[PDB]
Amino acid sequence: MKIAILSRDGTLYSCKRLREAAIQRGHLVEILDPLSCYMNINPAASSIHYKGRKLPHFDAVIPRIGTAITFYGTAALRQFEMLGSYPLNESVAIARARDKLRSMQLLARQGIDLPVTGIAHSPDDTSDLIDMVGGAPLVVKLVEGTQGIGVVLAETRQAAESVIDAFRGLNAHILVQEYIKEAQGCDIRCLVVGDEVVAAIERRAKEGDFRSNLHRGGAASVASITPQEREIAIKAARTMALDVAGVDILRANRGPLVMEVNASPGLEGIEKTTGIDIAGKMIRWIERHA
Amino acid sequence: MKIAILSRDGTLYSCKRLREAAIQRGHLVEILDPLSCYMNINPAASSIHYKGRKLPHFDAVIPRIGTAITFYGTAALRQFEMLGSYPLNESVAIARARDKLRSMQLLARQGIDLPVTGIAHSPDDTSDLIDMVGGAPLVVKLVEGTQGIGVVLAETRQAAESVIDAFRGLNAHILVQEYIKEAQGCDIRCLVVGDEVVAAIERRAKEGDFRSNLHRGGAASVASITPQEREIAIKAARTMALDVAGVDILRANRGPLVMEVNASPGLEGIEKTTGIDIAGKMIRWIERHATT
Amino acid sequence: MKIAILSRDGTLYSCKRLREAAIQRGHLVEILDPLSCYMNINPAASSIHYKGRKLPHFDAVIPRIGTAITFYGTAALRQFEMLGSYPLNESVAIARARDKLRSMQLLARQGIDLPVTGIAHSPDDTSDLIDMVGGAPLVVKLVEGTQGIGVVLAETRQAAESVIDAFRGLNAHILVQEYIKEAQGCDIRCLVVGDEVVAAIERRAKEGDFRSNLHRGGAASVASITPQEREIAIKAARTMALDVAGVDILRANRGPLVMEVNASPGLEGIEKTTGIDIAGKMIRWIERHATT
Amino acid sequence: MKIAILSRDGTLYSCKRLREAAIQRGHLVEILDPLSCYMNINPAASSIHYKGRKLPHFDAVIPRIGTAITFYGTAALRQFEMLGSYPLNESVAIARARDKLRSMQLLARQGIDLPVTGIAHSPDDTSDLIDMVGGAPLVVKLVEGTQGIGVVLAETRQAAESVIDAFRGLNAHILVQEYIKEAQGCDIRCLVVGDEVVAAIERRAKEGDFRSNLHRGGAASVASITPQEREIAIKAARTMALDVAGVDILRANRGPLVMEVNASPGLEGIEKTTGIDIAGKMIRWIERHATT
Ligand SMILES: Nc1ncnc2c1ncn2[C@@H]1O[C@H](COP(=O)(O)OP(=O)(O)NP(=O)(O)O)[C@@H](O)[C@H]1O
Ligand SMILES: Nc1ncnc2c1ncn2[C@@H]1O[C@H](COP(=O)(O)OP(=O)(O)NP(=O)(O)O)[C@@H](O)[C@H]1O
Ligand SMILES: Nc1ncnc2c1ncn2[C@@H]1O[C@H](COP(=O)(O)OP(=O)(O)NP(=O)(O)O)[C@@H](O)[C@H]1O
Ligand SMILES: Nc1ncnc2c1ncn2[C@@H]1O[C@H](COP(=O)(O)OP(=O)(O)NP(=O)(O)O)[C@@H](O)[C@H]1O
Ligand SMILES: [Mg+2]
Ligand SMILES: [Mg+2]
Ligand SMILES: [Mg+2]
Ligand SMILES: [Mg+2]
Repeated sequence: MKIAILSRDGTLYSCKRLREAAIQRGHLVEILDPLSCYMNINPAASSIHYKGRKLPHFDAVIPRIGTAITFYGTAALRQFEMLGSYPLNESVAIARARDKLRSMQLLARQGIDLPVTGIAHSPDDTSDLIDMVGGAPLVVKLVEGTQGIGVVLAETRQAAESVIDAFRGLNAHILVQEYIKEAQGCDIRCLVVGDEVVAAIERRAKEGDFRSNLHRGGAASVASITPQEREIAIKAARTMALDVAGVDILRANRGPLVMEVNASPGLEGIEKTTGIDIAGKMIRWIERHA
Repeated sequence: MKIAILSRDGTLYSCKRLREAAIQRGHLVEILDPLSCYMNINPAASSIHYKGRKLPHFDAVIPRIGTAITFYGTAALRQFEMLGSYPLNESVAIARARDKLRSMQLLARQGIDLPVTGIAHSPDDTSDLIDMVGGAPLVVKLVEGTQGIGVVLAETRQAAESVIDAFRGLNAHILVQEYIKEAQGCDIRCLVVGDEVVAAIERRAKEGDFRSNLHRGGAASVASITPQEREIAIKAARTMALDVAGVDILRANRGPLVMEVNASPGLEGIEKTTGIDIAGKMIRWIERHATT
Repeated sequence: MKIAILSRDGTLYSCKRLREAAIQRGHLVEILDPLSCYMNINPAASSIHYKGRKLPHFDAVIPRIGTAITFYGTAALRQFEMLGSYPLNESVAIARARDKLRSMQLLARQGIDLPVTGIAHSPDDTSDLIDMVGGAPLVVKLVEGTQGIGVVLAETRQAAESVIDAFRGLNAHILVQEYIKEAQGCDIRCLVVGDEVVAAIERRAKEGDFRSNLHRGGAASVASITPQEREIAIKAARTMALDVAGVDILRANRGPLVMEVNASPGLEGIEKTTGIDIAGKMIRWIERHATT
Repeated sequence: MKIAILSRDGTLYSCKRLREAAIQRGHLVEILDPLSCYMNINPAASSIHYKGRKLPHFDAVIPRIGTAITFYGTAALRQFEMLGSYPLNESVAIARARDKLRSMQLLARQGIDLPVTGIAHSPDDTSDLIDMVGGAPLVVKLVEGTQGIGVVLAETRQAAESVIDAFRGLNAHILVQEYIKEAQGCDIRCLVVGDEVVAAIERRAKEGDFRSNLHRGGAASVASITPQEREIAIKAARTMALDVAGVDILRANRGPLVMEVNASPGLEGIEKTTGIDIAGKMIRWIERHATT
């Protein structure tokens, strides 16, 4: 089979592993920077050009589309889909998953448990919003945030007022979210391929922090996930219409809460922590559905 | 009926006209800034709060969501939808429609005639790209995400090459498009409501300009649209799953080409030029498809 | 005399009132959007063009530059200065005044009394920084370059810690400031023209806020200001090398403290609350210092 | 003496070389991240804290403040200055140098030869602007651009029209500049320390390109600088009151033209291309001008 990996990070571990795994299974592989594809849209069916050349047909495309290029990357992916390529994650679902508020609304509407989460942009009554979510302790987050930057624990009502008031000046969407204190700074990161969780690790915040992000000094280790946790990760991915998804879970008293769904999970940390061949399993899903 | 109009621009002509027409037909109307809505999304479909107060149920919501606020705006609209409010244009269709690339791809894929159009972001062979749409004169449209940056005519291959080179590295993608010179700065805006074109104007670009948008100096006149153009406007609107849309058509030598489908068309120019009660048609659509 | 008013807002009260007042006194006024000015900077001091024409010489220019467009704004003002125009606030002083950190560093170095104020960006010991100013309650001011993001009250040490933590990584710096509650949510906004306070007001935040800001629930009476307070306000304006300046003072047990110096103070609130012709005082100062 | 290097980039080549060179010459050195510095500004000239501790007095500070942090870095620098440290480049001069329009206006007004350079932001007559600068061929570039991104050669009038129209949608300051064809894509980068040029390199653009930037394929070699070019680089640095500066020069038919002045020139390319110990020369300047 002929497989395109659609990513700007072709030098990086996850793309190199997907290429190696596909070649090892006898497939032909090309790594394509989405930003280098250009194409006639009207007329439709028109072939994709790349560095002055006309790309061949690809049986499958593996999109690995950075947050910064979602709109154009999915446009390139959409073109491959119209030419008949099988996509490991559809353009429609990648664009939806990039929309964090929409994704959370969908998850909540389909029965998936999440922390009590309020959304706001320019709220004019800070106390009302704090009470609407249920009072301190609260985690305030910027929706378009990464690496734990703009994610803060407001333990008291006054901290929550001050943080929400300060974030107002930024003209940005925010989450105000119930603090899962009993998780003790740990989250469970599952990687879902198809109908199964293929791998899971635990990420643990440093002492003095509650954010498990690696960039914020988090530590990864092998996890023991429950049947319920497996089930919620698989159901979250299916609800998002993703064939491949990272799902981050917080362990609350009342059960697992889905915190995040990522359409382009990194392979390095979870593969190296667990020893599982995740890239191989992505390739096998492709073999079974293209 | 209780109708919310979702817009930051509650003072502007179109929001006032929608309010006026629904009030005249007996409906209770609130004009709500999406950015002032705050709400629990979990648990599902919790009430929407607004300036210290919890909002009542609305039977319908009219989204007039600004270009710079799609993500939050559509989330607010989606919350109304999960609360049971009927939307004049759904959140999903609105979000898709803001994506010009995705929309042109969908219209082309569904067989609607458009000008020859290539897309690019960081092309590494500009000559190949220009050749893709057949050379200058060309229109280049530059976009950051879904926000339009600008639309320029490039009269020579050199001009087009310079524009594309200029934007390399600026995180903007590029629509390169055949120039419909025979339009001589005129396009045809059809305003679709439900299954009808309810008004149609011809917009004529200023002197020394190809861009006929009234907000740049366009002169508007009433247009007489062929049944071909009328069926194309309605099919363009239905393909995008939009209940209200403005469909811009260029009259090329070979036939009518769709240029743009807009989920939130301005009402002022078209209402004044045609004297049609367009806001009223929108309220009627609501009356016919919303419950209670 | 021929007078240019440099502002994006030739629509709003202050600019119309400045043009009105200047015409009243026999001057020819033109309101010019700085962003519409274009010019050669080399050749040194070339003539400024504007919407297709070469502008005439202006004997004076009144800069009313918006926060958001300082770099081009001051550049255009600088060019007028080089062409010989008299500036009502020159570009060097305007540029320095937009930089709060630098400006307070100047005012304190020049011996004016301010609230205890600390600055930080990504401090690694937030309690050290809070103890630097004397603990909570604190005011925290978030700034991006020269553009204020917001001002908040931290009633506790925990709240202050959390605001600082919240902004780590956001590319904003932080002023931490002793909170003047004995000022009971009210500040004094004096308007300095040259050597005199032309008007002074007590501005009172709504019961429910500490920001005595006028865009946020303005209540304001005519003020009765100390001899020391007149001295201070004029001295603040002059240390900043500003000819026209709003000076906001906070009333403290310790004496009066300068809280802000604004090169481009609004006229509407202050003029109607005092009836004073402040624009007229500005035009007069031009008459007194613009040669011909 | 005790020397602080004020830089985010403590592990990068230039700061390591400065630290090495200062240590070799017997000084005590500390690399300090400006963003980790925090301090009272009122009261004036109190100690600078850093990761919980009070910093000792430094006899000299070497600022290496990135563009994105100009305003906070220079505030930190100013505080060291107020505490008596000698700065290798004063904060006020670094702050002005970050303002490219202001710096070009200053160099031009002081009689330093630059290319003819028009500035614009929202020009409303593209043709008038093009003619004001002198006509095609022109280089159009974003004022805030870096590495040559957003720098484009418009060889013809129509290319210039299209590029300028396209850039207008960015809401950004632009330069429209005489194109120095006879330079053949080479620029001379001089590094001035005090009253001399201590090193110079020629950067030559890749084939088919005119931009000599490293990231656009530029090739560095050792340069043969004329007495005239030496004098202009030193005078350009002196005019902007910088003690250390990179000065980029184009060789035009009429003479050398200053294209750029950088207060924080990188050391790696120029040192490795020439074999000159530049860091040591910066330390030597400090020894000659800083009291211990
Ligand atoms: N409600 C919460 N309760 C407890 N811990 C939380 C909560 N929200 C976030 N965290 C922790 O903070 C980390 C960062 O939050 P997260 O929402 O993942 O933002 P992000 O990583 O910066 N952006 P994204 O890539 O979209 O996840 C999580 O991985 C958790 O360890
Ligand atoms: N291919 C084309 N050929 C001829 N005229 C065109 C073409 N594309 C656009 N125009 C003209 O340019 C005008 C502006 O086009 P348009 O694509 O609608 O951009 P815009 O309204 O200025 N901003 P946006 O609608 O967000 O892209 C149109 O109304 C036409 O009059
Ligand atoms: N230390 C303080 N103690 C008491 N009140 C303060 C203090 N600092 C600021 N305020 C209040 O906050 C208001 C606004 O803060 P300010 O420092 O003026 O920030 P800003 O950039 O000017 N935003 P704004 O003034 O509202 O346009 C002032 O007018 C005061 O009423
Ligand atoms: N007017 C001009 N004539 C000829 N070549 C030019 C001209 N302007 C720029 N160049 C070339 O293009 C390169 C990039 O232009 P430049 O103005 O230096 O922008 P930049 O380096 O990407 N941003 P900056 O860090 O501020 O210098 C220069 O180094 C020259 O090689
Ligand atoms: Mg996360
Ligand atoms: Mg349009
Ligand atoms: Mg103020
Ligand atoms: Mg350069």
